[PDB]
Amino acid sequence: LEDLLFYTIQEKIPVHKFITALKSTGLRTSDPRLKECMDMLRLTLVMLDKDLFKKCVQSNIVLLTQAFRRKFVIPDFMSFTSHIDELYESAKKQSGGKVADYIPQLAKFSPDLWGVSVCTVDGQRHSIGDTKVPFCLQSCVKPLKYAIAVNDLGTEYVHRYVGKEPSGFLNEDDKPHNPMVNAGAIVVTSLIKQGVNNAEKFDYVMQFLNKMAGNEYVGFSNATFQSERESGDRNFAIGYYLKEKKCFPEGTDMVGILDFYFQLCSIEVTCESASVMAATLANGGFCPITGERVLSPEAVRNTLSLMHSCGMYDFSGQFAFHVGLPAKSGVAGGILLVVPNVMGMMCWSPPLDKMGNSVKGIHFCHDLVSLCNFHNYDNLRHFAKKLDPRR
Amino acid sequence: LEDLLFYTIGQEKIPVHKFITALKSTGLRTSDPRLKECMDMLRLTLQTVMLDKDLFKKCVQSNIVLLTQAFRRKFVIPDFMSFTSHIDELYESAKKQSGGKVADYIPQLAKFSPDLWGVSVCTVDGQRHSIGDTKVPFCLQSCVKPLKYAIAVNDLGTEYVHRYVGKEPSGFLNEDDKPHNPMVNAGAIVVTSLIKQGVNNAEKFDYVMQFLNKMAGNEYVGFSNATFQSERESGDRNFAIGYYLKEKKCFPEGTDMVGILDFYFQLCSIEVTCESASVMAATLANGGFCPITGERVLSPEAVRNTLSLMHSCGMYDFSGQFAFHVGLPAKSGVAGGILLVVPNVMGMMCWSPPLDKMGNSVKGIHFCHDLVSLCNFHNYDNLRHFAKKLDPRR
Amino acid sequence: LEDLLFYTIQEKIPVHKFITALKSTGLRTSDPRLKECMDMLRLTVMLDKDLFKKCVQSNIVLLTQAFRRKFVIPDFMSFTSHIDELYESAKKQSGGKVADYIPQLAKFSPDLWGVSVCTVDGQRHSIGDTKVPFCLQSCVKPLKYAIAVNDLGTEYVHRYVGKEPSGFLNEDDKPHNPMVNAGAIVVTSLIKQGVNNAEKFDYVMQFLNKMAGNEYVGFSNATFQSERESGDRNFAIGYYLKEKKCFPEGTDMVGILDFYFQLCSIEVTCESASVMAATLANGGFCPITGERVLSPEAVRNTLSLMHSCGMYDFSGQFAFHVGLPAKSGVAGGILLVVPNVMGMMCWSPPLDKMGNSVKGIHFCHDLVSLCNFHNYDNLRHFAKKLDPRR
Amino acid sequence: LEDLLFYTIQEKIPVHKFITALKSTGLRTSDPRLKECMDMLRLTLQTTGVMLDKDLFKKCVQSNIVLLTQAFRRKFVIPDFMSFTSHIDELYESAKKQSGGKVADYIPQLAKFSPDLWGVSVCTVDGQRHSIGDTKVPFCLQSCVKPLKYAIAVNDLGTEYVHRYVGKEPSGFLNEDDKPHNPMVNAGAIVVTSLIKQGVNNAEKFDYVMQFLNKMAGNEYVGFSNATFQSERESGDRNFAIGYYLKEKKCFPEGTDMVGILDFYFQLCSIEVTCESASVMAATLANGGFCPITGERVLSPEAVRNTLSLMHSCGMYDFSGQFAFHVGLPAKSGVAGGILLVVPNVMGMMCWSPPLDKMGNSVKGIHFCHDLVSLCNFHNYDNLRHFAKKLDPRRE
Ligand SMILES: N[C@@H](CCC(=O)O)C(=O)O
Ligand SMILES: N[C@@H](CCC(=O)O)C(=O)O
Ligand SMILES: N[C@@H](CCC(=O)O)C(=O)O
Ligand SMILES: N[C@@H](CCC(=O)O)C(=O)O
Repeated sequence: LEDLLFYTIQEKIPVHKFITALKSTGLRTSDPRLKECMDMLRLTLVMLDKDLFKKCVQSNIVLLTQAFRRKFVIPDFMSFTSHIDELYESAKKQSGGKVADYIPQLAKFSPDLWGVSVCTVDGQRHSIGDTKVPFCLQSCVKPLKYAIAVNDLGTEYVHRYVGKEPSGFLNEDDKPHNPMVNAGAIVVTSLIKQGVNNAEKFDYVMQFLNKMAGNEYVGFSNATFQSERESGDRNFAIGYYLKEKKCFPEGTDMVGILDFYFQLCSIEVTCESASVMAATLANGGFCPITGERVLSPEAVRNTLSLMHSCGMYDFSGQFAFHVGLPAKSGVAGGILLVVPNVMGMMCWSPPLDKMGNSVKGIHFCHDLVSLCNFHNYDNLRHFAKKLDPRR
Repeated sequence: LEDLLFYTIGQEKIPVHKFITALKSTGLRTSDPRLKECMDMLRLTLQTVMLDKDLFKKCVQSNIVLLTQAFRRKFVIPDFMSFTSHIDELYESAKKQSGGKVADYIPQLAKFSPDLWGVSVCTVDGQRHSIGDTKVPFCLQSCVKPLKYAIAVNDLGTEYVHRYVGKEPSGFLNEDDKPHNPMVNAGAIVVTSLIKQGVNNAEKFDYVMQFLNKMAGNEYVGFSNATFQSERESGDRNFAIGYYLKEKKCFPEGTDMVGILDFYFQLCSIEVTCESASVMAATLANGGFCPITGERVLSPEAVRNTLSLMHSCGMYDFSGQFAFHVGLPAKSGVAGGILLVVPNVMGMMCWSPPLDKMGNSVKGIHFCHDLVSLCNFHNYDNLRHFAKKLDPRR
Repeated sequence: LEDLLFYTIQEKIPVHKFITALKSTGLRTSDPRLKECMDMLRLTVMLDKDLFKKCVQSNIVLLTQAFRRKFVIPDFMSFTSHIDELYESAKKQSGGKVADYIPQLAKFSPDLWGVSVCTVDGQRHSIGDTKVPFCLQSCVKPLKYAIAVNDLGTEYVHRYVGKEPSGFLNEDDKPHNPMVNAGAIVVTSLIKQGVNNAEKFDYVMQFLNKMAGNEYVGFSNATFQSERESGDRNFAIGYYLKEKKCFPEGTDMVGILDFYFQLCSIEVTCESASVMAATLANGGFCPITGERVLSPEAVRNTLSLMHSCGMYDFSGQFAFHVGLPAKSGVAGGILLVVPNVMGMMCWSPPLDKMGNSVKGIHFCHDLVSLCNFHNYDNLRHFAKKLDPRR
Repeated sequence: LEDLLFYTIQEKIPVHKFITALKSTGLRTSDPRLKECMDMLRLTLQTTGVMLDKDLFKKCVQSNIVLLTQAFRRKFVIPDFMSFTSHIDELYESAKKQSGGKVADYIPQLAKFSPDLWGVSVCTVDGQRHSIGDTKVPFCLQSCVKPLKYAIAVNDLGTEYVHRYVGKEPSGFLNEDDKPHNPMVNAGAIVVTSLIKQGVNNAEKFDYVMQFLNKMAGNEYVGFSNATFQSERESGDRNFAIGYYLKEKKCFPEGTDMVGILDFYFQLCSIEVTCESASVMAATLANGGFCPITGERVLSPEAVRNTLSLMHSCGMYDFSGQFAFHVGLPAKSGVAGGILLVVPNVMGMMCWSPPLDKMGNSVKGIHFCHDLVSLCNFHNYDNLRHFAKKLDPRRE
């Protein structure tokens, strides 16, 4: 079996030929799942006989077979990624929109910063633009923490304190409308890891985002967090209103919960790391790169459902109709995009349109679904003129 | 090729019923339009009970492609009898919910027994199953809303249609002075004004009728005049809407509102059965292609938009919860029918008269929750990791 | 006493001297209450103590009350001069757009402006074009509400309609108030439920006749036809009310809408309409005929709702600033009531953005700005305002 | 002149007889306007008899003759006070039999008041006084202070400025113009609070308002409950939410400390009055800014006009529209169970019972107000010339 891949790649094969063929499939040599194989190549170090090849490739053979036999959701990645660069370049030319000035940290970012990162459910990676520049999740974290809550607590409990539908502060039942709005996000924040101090709660959530991202970059911006606390009049009013209406679980410290809320909003990521988080959501709770199970299918289901209707702010309904993909946006200019069973994505540009969404990101998401059939209600069998990367 | 099949069915001669029996186990019905030539030749040959390589080849030759897929288990649900058995359990479970109230606002709806319950399944490959009362005619009512909206977009395209109507749910008119969506009476009335403009109601009606006939694979589609007359007597609500829409200039130029309402009431009065309606849903799940006729009815654009709205707006006020828990595009009506669509897989019609507080069929809502609970068909369920759920696609 | 009045005026009084003095009191010789006196005068230039008392004796109470300065506004000539100033100041506002939704309304000249005043004591003043007939439109809403309450009582009337502002149906599933189309449509269904539509219309007409002291009241079939031709909003409301069962059982909703349109199509003039207002200000008693048209209950409720609901969307602001119960209509008329003092009809065609007459509103502000007539103004300490009652 | 009066009330007048006649007018011997006359009677009584003669009466009533003349000449707004007084008692006794309602428990201070407490105080525009029930028991103004502090703002700042930050009409937190609907809602009151006495500390603001309330009450009891204030600022989640929202929407004037304003707000709610003291405040409103008993001008006619217009529509909470339609009087209520009632040009009142109904208004107060208008024509839109079964205390 290790020998087949060998012939598939002629008495002896050079390393760079095996590596290039590997990178071709969309995989990265730094992939955690390939670690054992890459450790061996380190020791071996130029030409590989049947024996040496089999020696290094053993542990990781199953994953390597899938890549080379093109079993991945997108068999031809190189062509698909070329399309991604087109859409990226196409969106790059939209200079409209406004960068958030409400805090110095948001205003400091250049409007020209633009990047897109793709991570499939099989771990295939592609990046273009500025994908390595750290930025705060802001509202993009709302789906993530909601997932954590539903994962730990469960659906029945979590929705006792919050609503499952769009709006149009509280609903008929005196619950916030959903987890994707500040009022609802705040309540969700109070549900996580009850009984411990903010430090531990924050360590717990942080560990969780690390799992979703396959231990890729996750960080915290204290500068943003501090300015978030000073300008938080809007959220304080909500916090007091929730407290008054008894929306919080018993024993809750409201003023403290708000600071945790601001902390979570100040969490830093990159297009690349975030795309892995979205891929976990598209992969049913399993981190595509690490293969580990981060979230229960129940949590991922609920989150994608609410990201669908509630994710884009006031542009949600429009977005659900035209784009048909679950997504979440934040004032940093990030858009966390998920294509179920296919991939996950993070688009980042600071300038936002009048509705609070990234101009480029929105332009990119539209073109994406126009090009391929990722639309939730697109038909796999008959898509018309659309392109299916899965074939 | 045809010979390959013949071998799959041991001895030199095949009993004619053996082939038919094995055929049926696929969920396919011998009356299937795509099977006519095979079945015609089969009874003609049977006129002059055994088959041979060259005989079975003579009968199956014309339809060979479909037969192969059926016997090779290439259909979306490869094991139909298993999936079928589950459907019955779900049906049998929902049958035990006797709650709900049959709609009395007109004599026609009130006449129906609370105990009438049935479900029909038509997959994207034309696989068929029914249990309960699937042969009883009933009006679509609001179930027609998505169907006539699909027809509008198909002919007029998206830009034009939604110029007069909204694409989202509602907490009469939205901020743009348009009905919130096609799934509400106001929106449905405007959609009705868009179809087949410039002609009389009789022509418009026939235009939609043939259209529904295609979606149903020429299965039963009918009209209840008794319901139509009652509908137009009791229509104060919809008449109020018509004048408001007229006042707010929500109709295409040269529109007769009173005439549109009449067309509207007729479209609600169009009647079907669980079985024929199941094919309708399947066509929506098939991307616009009628599963049993293999014929193109609606454009992928029209079908997509229709499913998008059935997701959010289809369930009345229970839409938000239905979308969250069930996660399937569906439409409900006062007759107690629920038009259900599982994309890429199948479509159904669940019909019971008794309605809940929301106006949705009690047994239908129950059945849908169980279906998605049992199976991974939920919109955001994962095709790779579904946990405890079942995947009938294997 | 008729002797008394005589010396108040030589051994001989010429009629013109008596006639001039009387007009000065704000009264008209055409006044229905002075009919007997005026009959005698024509039945007879100069006259003595005996001939005077002969003509005057029958009206002596009103005449003595007038000449003794007992009328609500003792000095009318001054007050009249102020009304003219306000009229002239408002005359300079040409902004506003005449209502075009029907031909009849669009025909009216933007420059048509008039003000009529009728006190509770029958004093009359008019300036501008006060003799020109125009449709009451929404100005009739309080009038037909007063009629309803009068006949049916407050308890019955308010099962079908709300008592307060809005900001179609309230929580109770009733129209918010009588001053909005939805409510006026329901109110219209309450009146004379037994008879046919022709008799109903006659009944209201006669009622409006008493209210106007038998002054001009008329009907425009032109407006009525145009009105019913475009009813879509009002038909929309009608069907919604019918569906919500907001009408009294046995009602023909569609027939009612006809009646509704007819009522909006009734014609008045600034002068005749000002009397209608004066009746509302006088507690249901027509100032000039001394007759009792409306119950004090109907008048109280009517003035209450005109206060909050009368001005369309400008009602709240009008109540806060002007502080007078009033009703406005699409024809550009404003039915103004100053309780215990007088009543008025301000008419100019051009509407403002809120649907109220531009000049009319301008006039109402200056009036309350100049005088203490504001609802919550204090009679004792009003500061720099004028009190015409003194 | 003083002689005329002397006769109209033998060759000599017993002092108690003059005192008994004066009290009949509804006036009080404690009337600040009567002090000179009253000091004289006491002094004179020392230097002599118990009996008074022409020359002597001339000595005592000389200074106050004007007011005394109008009292004995039946020229007060209500000529027969004792008949009217007799009626007020009947209404009080009728309303007293309504045992429904729940006393506000949201803080300890309100719950401590017994449900049985019921009282009504009347002060006419001429200073005529009547009280029945418990009118001497102190209680916090609460929302009853809303129109008062708003009047102070309009008096100092005028209408145009004050209403930039607040709406002039009912609701149905912010209106279409992004302002609080009116001064009578917590959101509006909090904004009105920010307008008063800017540039100075809370202790100064509080004193400035306090002395203003003293004028309106004719220097009768005005007090502060710290027990209630502390409880108020612990329970203020609702108002803190509003404050932050107001702060976010830029509703406050420049350089405004919101948390400091909320504290000032709670203090104003905690100010204590009695039915008798408060009734005088209401009468000052009915008198057009003049305190009936002191004859002093507290507020501008403009300030009072606006306040009454808003009390009319916005004063009763959600019962405002119904109240305005039936009762037809400007009024304000508070969680303490007090109702500040004003009859323009006639009198002013304070009705107090702790138990509140579903709408937050005291059952007894509301019941009383209804009977009050049923009996007499005080309705804003009642006619002075024509009323049906109603009686007119202003008529002889
Ligand atoms: N930290 C901000 C982010 C707002 C947003 O991204 O929409 C908040 O929670 O209000
Ligand atoms: N024809 C009925 C259908 C109602 C419904 O199914 O919701 C109507 O327009 O009211
Ligand atoms: N006849 C018009 C009158 C509108 C108005 O006067 O404001 C209607 O009923 O709508
Ligand atoms: N002082 C409390 C209650 C006022 C009241 O409603 O009486 C507040 O401002 O919320």
